[PDB]
Amino acid sequence: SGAIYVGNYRVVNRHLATHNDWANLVWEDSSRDLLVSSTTAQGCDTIARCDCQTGVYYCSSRRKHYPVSFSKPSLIFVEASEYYPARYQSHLMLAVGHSEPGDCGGILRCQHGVVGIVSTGGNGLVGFADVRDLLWLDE
Ligand SMILES: COc1ccc(C(F)(F)F)cc1CC(=O)N1CCS[C@H](C(N)=O)C1
Ligand SMILES: [Zn+2]
Repeated sequence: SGAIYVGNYRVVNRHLATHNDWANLVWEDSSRDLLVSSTTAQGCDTIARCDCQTGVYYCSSRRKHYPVSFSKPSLIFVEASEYYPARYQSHLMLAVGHSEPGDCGGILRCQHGVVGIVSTGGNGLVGFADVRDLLWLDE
C-alpha cells in the first residue's frame, strides 16, 4: 500500500484504488496501473521533473529503504493478478531489488523529489510506475 499527496491530488496504484478514490476520480490509466483522485486537504509531496536513473525506494516487506539504479520509462510485460493479466504496462521502470505484492505503493525518490511508486516486481526485480511526466499534478 501507499500513495503520493500533491496539491489537491492523491496518486495510487489503480489496482488498489478504494470506493472513495473512484467517487472522486480525476484520471486513471489501466495501461499505467495509475489512478489519481481529488482530496480536500492540501498535499506537500514534490514531484521530480528530471531524467534521473538513480534513487531510493521504500520496501514495506523489509521496513527499509534501498538505493537503486532504474531503467527509463518504457512498455514492459506483466503477468496476471486479480487486477491485470499478461499485458504491456507503459511508463514502467525496472530496478534490481526486493519486492512482494504488498510493496505496491512504496515511493521511489531521487534528489529532485518523487519519481514514482512500486507497481510490479518479480524474480529479484522491482517495477515502478513513473509519474514525472504528469505535469498537471502541480496545476
Ligand atoms: C510488486 O508486486 C509484486 C512483487 C513481487 C511479486 C512476486 F512475483 F515475486 F511474487 C508479485 C508482485 C505483484 C505484482 O507484480 N502484480 C500484482 C498486482 S498488479 C501488478 C501490475 N501492475 O500489473 C502486478
Ligand atoms: Zn531526479
